[PDB]
Amino acid sequence: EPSDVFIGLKIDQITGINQKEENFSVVGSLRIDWRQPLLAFEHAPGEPKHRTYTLATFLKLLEEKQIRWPAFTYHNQQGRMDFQNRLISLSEDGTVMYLERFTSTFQAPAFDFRLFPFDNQLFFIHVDSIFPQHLFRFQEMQGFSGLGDQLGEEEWIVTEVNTHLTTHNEFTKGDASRFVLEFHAERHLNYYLMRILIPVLLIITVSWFTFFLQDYTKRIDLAGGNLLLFIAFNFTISSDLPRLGYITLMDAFLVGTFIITALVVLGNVWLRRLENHGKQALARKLDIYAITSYPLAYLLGALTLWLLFF
Amino acid sequence: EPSDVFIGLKIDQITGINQKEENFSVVGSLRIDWRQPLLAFEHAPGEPKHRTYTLATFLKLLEEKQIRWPAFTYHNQQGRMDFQNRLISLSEDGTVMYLERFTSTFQAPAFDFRLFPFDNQLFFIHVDSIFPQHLFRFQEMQGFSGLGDQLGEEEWIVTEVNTHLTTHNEFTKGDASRFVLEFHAERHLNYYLMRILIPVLLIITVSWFTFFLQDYTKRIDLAGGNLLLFIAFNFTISSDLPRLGYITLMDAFLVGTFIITALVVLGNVWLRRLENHGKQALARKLDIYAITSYPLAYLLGALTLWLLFF
Amino acid sequence: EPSDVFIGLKIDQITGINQKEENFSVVGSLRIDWRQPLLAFEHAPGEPKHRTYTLATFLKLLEEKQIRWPAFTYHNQQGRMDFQNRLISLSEDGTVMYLERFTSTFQAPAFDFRLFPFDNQLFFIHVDSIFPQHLFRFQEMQGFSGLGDQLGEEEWIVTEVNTHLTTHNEFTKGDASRFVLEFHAERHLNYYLMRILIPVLLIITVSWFTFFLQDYTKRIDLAGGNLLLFIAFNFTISSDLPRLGYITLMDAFLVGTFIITALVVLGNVWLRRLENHGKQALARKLDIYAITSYPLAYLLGALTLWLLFF
Amino acid sequence: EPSDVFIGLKIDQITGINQKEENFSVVGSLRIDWRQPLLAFEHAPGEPKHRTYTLATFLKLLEEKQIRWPAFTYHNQQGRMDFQNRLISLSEDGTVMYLERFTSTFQAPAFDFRLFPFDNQLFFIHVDSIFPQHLFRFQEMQGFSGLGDQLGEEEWIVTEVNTHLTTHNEFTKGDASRFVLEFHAERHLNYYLMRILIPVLLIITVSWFTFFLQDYTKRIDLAGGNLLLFIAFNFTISSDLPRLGYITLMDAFLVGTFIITALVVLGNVWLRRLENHGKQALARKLDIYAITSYPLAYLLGALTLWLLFF
Amino acid sequence: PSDVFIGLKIDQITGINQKEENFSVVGSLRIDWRQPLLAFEHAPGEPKHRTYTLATFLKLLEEKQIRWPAFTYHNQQGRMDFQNRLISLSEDGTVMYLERFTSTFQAPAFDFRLFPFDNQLFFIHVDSIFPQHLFRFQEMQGFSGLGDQLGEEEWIVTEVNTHLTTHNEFTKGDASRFVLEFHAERHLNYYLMRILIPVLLIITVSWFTFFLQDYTKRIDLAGGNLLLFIAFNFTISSDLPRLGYITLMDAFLVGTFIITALVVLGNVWLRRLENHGKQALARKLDIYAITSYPLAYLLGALTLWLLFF
Ligand SMILES: CCCCCCCCCO[C@@H]1O[C@H](CO)[C@@H](O)[C@H](O)[C@H]1O
Ligand SMILES: CCCCCCCCCO[C@@H]1O[C@H](CO)[C@@H](O)[C@H](O)[C@H]1O
Ligand SMILES: CCCCCCCCCO[C@@H]1O[C@H](CO)[C@@H](O)[C@H](O)[C@H]1O
Ligand SMILES: CCCCCCCCCO[C@@H]1O[C@H](CO)[C@@H](O)[C@H](O)[C@H]1O
Ligand SMILES: CCCCCCCCCO[C@@H]1O[C@H](CO)[C@@H](O)[C@H](O)[C@H]1O
Ligand SMILES: [Ba+2]
Ligand SMILES: [Zn+2]
Repeated sequence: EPSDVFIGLKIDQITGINQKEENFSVVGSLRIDWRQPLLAFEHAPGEPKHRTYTLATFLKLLEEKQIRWPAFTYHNQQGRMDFQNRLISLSEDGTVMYLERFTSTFQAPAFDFRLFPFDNQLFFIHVDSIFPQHLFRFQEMQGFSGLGDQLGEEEWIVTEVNTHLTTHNEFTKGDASRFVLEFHAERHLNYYLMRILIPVLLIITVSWFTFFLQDYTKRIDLAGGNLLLFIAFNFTISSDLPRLGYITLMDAFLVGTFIITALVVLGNVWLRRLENHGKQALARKLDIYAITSYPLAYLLGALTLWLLFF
Repeated sequence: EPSDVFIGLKIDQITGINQKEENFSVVGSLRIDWRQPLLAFEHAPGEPKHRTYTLATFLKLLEEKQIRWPAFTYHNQQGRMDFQNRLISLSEDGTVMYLERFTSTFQAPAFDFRLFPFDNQLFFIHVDSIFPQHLFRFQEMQGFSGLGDQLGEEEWIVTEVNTHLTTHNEFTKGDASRFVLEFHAERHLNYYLMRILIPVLLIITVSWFTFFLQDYTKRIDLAGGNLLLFIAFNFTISSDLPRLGYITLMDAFLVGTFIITALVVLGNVWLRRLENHGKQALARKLDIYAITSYPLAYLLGALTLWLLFF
Repeated sequence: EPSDVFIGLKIDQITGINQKEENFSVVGSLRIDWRQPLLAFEHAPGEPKHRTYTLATFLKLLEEKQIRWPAFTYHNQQGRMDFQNRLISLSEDGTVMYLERFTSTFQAPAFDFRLFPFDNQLFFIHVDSIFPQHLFRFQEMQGFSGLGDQLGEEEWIVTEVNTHLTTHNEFTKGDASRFVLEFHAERHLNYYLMRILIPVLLIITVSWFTFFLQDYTKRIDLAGGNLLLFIAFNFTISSDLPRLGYITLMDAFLVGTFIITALVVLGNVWLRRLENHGKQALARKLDIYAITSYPLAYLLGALTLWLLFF
Repeated sequence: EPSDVFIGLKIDQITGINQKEENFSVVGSLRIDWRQPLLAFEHAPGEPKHRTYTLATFLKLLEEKQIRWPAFTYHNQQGRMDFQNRLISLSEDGTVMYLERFTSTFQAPAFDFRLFPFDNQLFFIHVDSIFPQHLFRFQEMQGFSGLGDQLGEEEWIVTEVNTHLTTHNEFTKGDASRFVLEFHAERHLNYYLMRILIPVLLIITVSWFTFFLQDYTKRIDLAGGNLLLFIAFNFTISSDLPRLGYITLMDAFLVGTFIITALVVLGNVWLRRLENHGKQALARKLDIYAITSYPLAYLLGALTLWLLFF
Repeated sequence: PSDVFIGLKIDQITGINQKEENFSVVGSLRIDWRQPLLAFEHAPGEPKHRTYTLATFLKLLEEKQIRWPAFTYHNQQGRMDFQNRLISLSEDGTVMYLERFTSTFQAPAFDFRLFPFDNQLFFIHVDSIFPQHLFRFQEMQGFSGLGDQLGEEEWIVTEVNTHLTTHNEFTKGDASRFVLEFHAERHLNYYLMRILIPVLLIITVSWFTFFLQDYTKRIDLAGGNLLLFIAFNFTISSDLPRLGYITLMDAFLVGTFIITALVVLGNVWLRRLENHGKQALARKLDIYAITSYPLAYLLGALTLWLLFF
């Protein structure tokens, strides 16, 4: 028969979410409760009912007693797992109580940037049993798992936390236990608002003010430089994300500003071409269309993305 | 009955405060005094009264003697704790004297940037007992804890240091001991003064000098470029802080310079529109308002933030 | 006679491909099946048929029993290999079942950037036996090796995976076993399209629009600044790659835009020289060649690279 | 009575001096000579007179023999100390000869940037005895300590090296031994000359050449842009240093160039105001003061800092 | 003294960091050392070669009261990440040791005076802690050198050498030192494509505009060119340490500053002539201004080439 292994995982801290590398880093406590009757002991009156062991004088004790421990792996772990505590408390009964306090980076392969910066992402930790379900079965330790109240994350906001059990077939033919701690998080848009939206809108709005000067060459010079600024913002955005094979909402927004700016250059080239061919009165009458085209083009673009993405 | 565990923590160095990641790094010495009568030993005349042990031939000795040690965790620790010394001195009495010399990063979740750069922050180290208060009780080792006199921090300045004891319920149902070393620090404004305030004020002041040239087009070109400079300073500031979900005093200050610059472009567009419509004498008379508006707008903005934040 | 050592390697994650350092990083599981009759054991009825050991109480057991283990090296490994699990399961038969779960960077010396960004690269992991083929022979463990289905890589896309066995002569005179896990990957061009192709083409296209203004000095100023922008893009590209001794397709493309821009400056200098020497009507008639030269030069350049590289 | 512990420290390499973090990194060899009569041994003819031990089979031997070793700490150490060698040679007499070869970062709290880049700094390594002077007394091992002849540092130049012994009271009530290896280093100014002084002087000198063009508007545009360049150099300098609470010689120099540039804008605004009010002949006569003011202002500024700092 | 056979092979050059003057390699260290005291008797059927993990082998040496040839990688920096540390002990007492590692090593031989046309010396120093009366290092033949898949793209190894010398680090008397040395030169393609071609383009296309005959436009052009060169000056400085000496590249950039400064100065003079009603004079002299520019840069190029070669 298989022995129940009680898994508990609690994330105390979110040391950071690195979206360029699609991983996240946490400070967490792993807790296991496992009754092995073979590990039970007799104690004399006055002698302790609970034996405290350092993993691995405990592992050395299991090898001596020829006992198999529920060897597990953090399936989505990355790099070094820095440990704080690896402590065992063994009761008279044979109940092993294990605590693993660590700092570690975990793969975040659920990353979908299609609606960035208005995106919601799934983050998880996979705890897998190396041995199959006929030997060990993972159970949910109640009263433990979840996320703490001082995570330290400022950009992200955790919407919900879940825990569940599933099978995996990594090293075995037969099903093996897998404990899952999942959490969903959405973004605080303040950074994007203050650094990208407000500046891009300002550049567009104050550039439109200069249309009231009625100098077509000055408009052309202005839209030309604006195009370079947007190319620069394009690089600012691209630095936050991986080199994706798909278009983001932000990417569409920037390509949109390129297209409109390109057309602003094209249109004011036409009006100045009229002035150059002795048709200044015509260009001055059409100028109302040039002045009102600019806000309509950006308002048409904004409605196009909002439709294409929502 | 529970055994008193005497906790002492001393920060020798502040290797740095990383406000983007909301953590801090220290070189510290942890000192513990714990009397365990079971660890007492008899010595022969001439033989040593104090046994010196490396943790973990000492831990190996505790496991042998079936003794439980006051297992603790640095609750707000992050990543690897690099140790320099982990030494035990055991007296005939059974008094364990432990010294833990380490370098470590700790979570700084008390970070409030709302008044940045005029902010004061709380930094702490949490030392928690894994075992509850019925087994072990943390006591304040007197004559030890605090901060050193060569911390090596140049930007921050420590205003006060405190030590206190409280309960926690991390791994247990019942209350467990927690030692706290807390310190408050404020910022040296010289960097912000020299690199952000003086340059932003200079750009504004020398830009106003050119109003005395009486060229409205030149003013428009100047305010336009100034707006781009402020957008660049906006990115310079944002690089120092996390991607916060809230507005800082600095953020308000930069948004303020955007608004005024936007209006300077708008106003000088109007004056130049008057000149273009054969009303140069009118624009020249109103020019006194345009020239005196600029300093009043920035002085009105400065009083608005100072009221909105103080 | 030689003993068959069954090698299995599975890449769970591609933590990243760093093309500037020509290496890649993976999370992988190494699996070995090796029957050593000398390690066989007798067990009593009811006692376990499978002994579970931590490498290296298992290594300590081999040294005791004076047995030589199939010592191996990851030949193309770089830096620290962070281990998650190093576990042995020893059957009554003497069948050692070893699992090595690790995170590691590996040298990528197969990097050929000549057709970048339209390049396809070879990535491999070399597992070598330290002892020669007369002692140990590597065999392909079936049902294991390959790449997982949640690699987490966004820019690269794996085209095919292969496993094979070959000889090496690293530390021995005679041939020694080598297990090879190879994979080919091509690039998602979306990043290059959105950040380099679209911006470079936009700068060129909107710059051509201004030719319709018929101001030769303005064209010269525009081409001059465009040349500086391309020099800046040249640095943006160079930051992605190592300091190669050869020319890439991208390098040819940028040098191409330099040459054409240099000639645009040269040509419009000539047309403006005609206007300056009272030959404005001649320069205006030739202007059709100057306006249609620009698109033909870039279209001629594009066909030259496409021929020179394909 | 107390036992003499002979301390020797030799820095082989300066892997770098990081002035932003106020620390330095070295590759060093620590050498200790300590006679413990209790460790003396009898050897049979033919058997070795010197026993070679790995620290810590040697430490395991001390714990067995119930002997206390002169436990020490590198007081100003930071982070991980990567060890190369930790070897003991024990003579028949009981003379322990210890060698500790390591790479480590050390706190540099003596950093005074007030005269940067013409500054001279103190760098030290503190080796402290954990046990007081009644048990162990540190002595200077002669013929060892100092700095090597291939340190590998290119910017800094070591002026002098010193070694001395003092007391500390870190973990004890009574005085405890402290070994000090101190060195003074000054900076090679070539980087600052080539990248900051020559460029800033060039910008100022070639900008003055254009005064001979007699275009006041062109001067205003030039001084305005020069001010932006100095603001950029201001950021270039600030990146090298910590966010100090005090003004450096460099900071004064940059603030100086801001003030003069601000005044150049102010003065040429006045001359152009004269020209605009039909007083061109007056502005042309005064122009000699404007042309000779510029070099006098920068020469007056240079004498002010040189007095204020020397 | 007992002969200790040292062999060192660099499999990979993980990188050369010229700003920190160090280099990083993946290497295999191989030692052959006969200690008769370690010899063993084996029964028929029992193994003739005992395989040990360093340090059950070191634990065996301490037991047998034997001194091992303790060594240090003298020019090593930071952590040496090990892959393999394996011993094979023959019946004879021949210890066969293999040390597979990744490590950074100090490169103190760095001479940037002719950068980017420089050739540098890189080495690894393996020192015996014990003197030559106890242990003597010998060259293990058939092993040492550099591999054929080093993975370095900018540098090209010109030659590899191995030799033995003495050191006096921890002892009064001479102690053995094994040296693996290699010389490497640079692939100039990066400098050509990113620094030479752009700087020459800026200079050449800027000269084209002289044919416009607008002295103010030339002044504005040379002024901005000076700022571009100041920016390239920072681009170059980022690759190297904060040296106390001038490089060929530094001289080249200072050269472009001087010529650009003079271009501003000269066209200020020509425009001063035009402003003082002497346009026909400035137009005749303009041939000297137009032909001065290429001569100044060609004179500068010959000055550096002489001063450095
Ligand atoms: C740029 C946003 C602010 C617009 C307000 C109008 C005043 C002019 C601001 O300077 C402009 O900056 C562009 C970007 O570099 C240049 O291309 C352009 O020639 C220049 O006139
Ligand atoms: C900019 C602060 C200094 C102001 C002093 C007046 C002289 C002109 C300085 O150059 C100006 O720089 C702006 C920013 O890029 C450009 O938009 C603008 O067109 C340009 O004239
Ligand atoms: C630059 C791509 C957009 C071209 C559209 C035409 C309008 C002008 C845009 O500003 C231009 O930017 C160049 C780059 O800095 C300068 O050299 C040039 O003098 C300036 O006029
Ligand atoms: C700038 C140092 C070189 C001065 C030599 C005179 C020629 C003009 C160089 O270009 C100038 O660059 C400034 C900085 O951006 C701009 O503000 C200014 O309007 C522009 O004319
Ligand atoms: C700059 C190399 C290309 C030269 C070709 C001539 C066309 C003009 C290119 O723009 C120029 O860029 C300089 C650098 O910022 C400015 O100083 C200058 O005023 C501006 O006109
Ligand atoms: Ba401009
Ligand atoms: Zn006593």
